[PDB]
Amino acid sequence: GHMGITAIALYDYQAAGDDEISFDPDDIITNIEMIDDGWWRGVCKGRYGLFPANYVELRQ
Repeated sequence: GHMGITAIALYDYQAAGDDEISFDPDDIITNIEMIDDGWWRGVCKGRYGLFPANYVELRQ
């Protein structure tokens, strides 16, 4: 519930900025906010930042 909008990573993403996050396939992204277009904001493994929307799959 307090995890908000959540998603499962499909592909490896390696952050390309300090404000970006990294994840591996099957990592979980939580507390997501579709702030801008194809760049969303959420938490993954203690890191809070931007990530590509087309790299993840929303849960439920």
